[PDB]
Amino acid sequence: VIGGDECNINEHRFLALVYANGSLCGGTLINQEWVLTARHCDRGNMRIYLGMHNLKVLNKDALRRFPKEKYFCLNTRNDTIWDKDIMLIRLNRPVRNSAHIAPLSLPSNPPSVGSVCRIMGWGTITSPNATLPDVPHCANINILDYAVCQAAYKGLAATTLCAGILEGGKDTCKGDSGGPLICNGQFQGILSVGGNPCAQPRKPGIYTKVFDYTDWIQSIISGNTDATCPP
Ligand SMILES: *[C@@H]1O[C@H](CO)[C@@H](O)[C@H](O)[C@H]1NC(C)=O
Ligand SMILES: *[C@@H]1O[C@H](CO)[C@@H](O)[C@H](O)[C@H]1NC(C)=O
Ligand SMILES: *[C@H]1O[C@H](CO)[C@@H](O)[C@H](O)[C@H]1NC(C)=O
Ligand SMILES: [Cl-]
Repeated sequence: VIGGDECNINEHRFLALVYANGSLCGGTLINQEWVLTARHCDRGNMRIYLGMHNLKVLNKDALRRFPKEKYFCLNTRNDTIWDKDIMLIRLNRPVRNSAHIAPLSLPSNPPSVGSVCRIMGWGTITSPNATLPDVPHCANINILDYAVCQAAYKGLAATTLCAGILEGGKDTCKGDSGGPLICNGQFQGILSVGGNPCAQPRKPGIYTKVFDYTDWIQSIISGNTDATCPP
């Protein structure tokens, strides 16, 4: 996250730290056994950490988990960038609520353009040139008119939200992918892609629009037929 500050230690109890072969991502604990992240974060040998804040001062209740079930969309396009960038993972063992662990459930509605959203992650705090923080950084951004992202990014995937600061300065960045966009207290986005360098004017973040995936998520977890992702 560029342009933010250290998250409050208690404000991200649902935030998962996802490490995979040569890669850092975030994710979101949506219940006691399941995490949503970006499918592009699945780079192999995934380890998912819950209840983490400082990477160097381990919370007493921090936990390591592994994928036991893994789902993503099979109706993606190839002509848009990272279409349906979402992956639903069941953890190998559940995680109970604790000081630093609690799920964030599914949104009741998508967020209005203009909504203030929180972004967070352990991704780079500088762009260009990686500077990885020990603690997750957080910033407030806004849901932007989708046309802003359409203007910035030819080949933008559908089922996404455009979010950032129109003037730039605050943004997610490399390493924050998979992490949540929280607007009006609701889990609304999973960071997928955005401009590099990050935090550029009119080059916002593209977040998979969680609301659109509610039924898919529920179908998968509640017994899964061969559930289909939203078109
Ligand atoms: C889809 O496009 C990506 C680049 O956007 C490319 O890496 C990939 O090979 C394409 N899929 C096919 C047809 O192999
Ligand atoms: C880091 O990358 C960017 C260009 O991609 C630039 O600021 C710089 O030349 C590189 N290294 C540093 C820190 O000088
Ligand atoms: C890390 O992930 C890459 C790509 O998925 C894979 O080639 C490699 O085997 C993984 N690391 C190991 C040694 O398991
Ligand atoms: Cl599907």
